[PDB]
Amino acid sequence: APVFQQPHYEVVLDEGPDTINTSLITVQALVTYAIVAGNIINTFRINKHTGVITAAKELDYEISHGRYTLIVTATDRLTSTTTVLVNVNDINDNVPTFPRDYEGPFDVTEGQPGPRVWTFLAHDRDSGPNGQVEYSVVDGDPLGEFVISPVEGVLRVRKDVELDRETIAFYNLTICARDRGVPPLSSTMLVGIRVLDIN
Ligand SMILES: [Ca+2]
Ligand SMILES: [Ca+2]
Ligand SMILES: [Ca+2]
Repeated sequence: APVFQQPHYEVVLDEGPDTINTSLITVQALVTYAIVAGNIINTFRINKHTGVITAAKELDYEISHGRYTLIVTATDRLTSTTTVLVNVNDINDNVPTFPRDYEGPFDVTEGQPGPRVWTFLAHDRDSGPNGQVEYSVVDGDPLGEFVISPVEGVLRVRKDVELDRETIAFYNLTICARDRGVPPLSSTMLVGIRVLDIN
């Protein structure tokens, strides 16, 4: 019955398109080699003779949550088993994404201080800082009457500010979502605000 040289095998790599068709690791027992489980969307290939595990597809932190766990067999017909942990580091490869490019119209009454508009949320598929999102208003607020809370994405008129329909009747605000990855990724959406008469 064949003896695996290591009790478990392990490697740590950055996810990304540079991983396609690279040799990750070679397992050895003392004889033919297979991956029998943990091979997510056929990411991996084993050389049946040489025992080298190659990435057929891009290593992806978002599919693996940072670790692929492969069950490998060695057979001559007696069989023995091990595990191959392919540990993956997260890179900033997902843009913070709003589900719609435009939402509107959101009604707001003139003549009242600090009314709420609505909450916007961009999703980021990355983890850690790479997945954390900061919100801002980057256009369409020429008098500085609005704020979006930078973590919670709540758009409101500033506390001690009242709108006035005759001054400005409609706003189209560009909202920016920026992640805390290096380099950072961002996207924008458009918010349509209609200002209502105090009747
Ligand atoms: Ca990825
Ligand atoms: Ca990532
Ligand atoms: Ca990101």
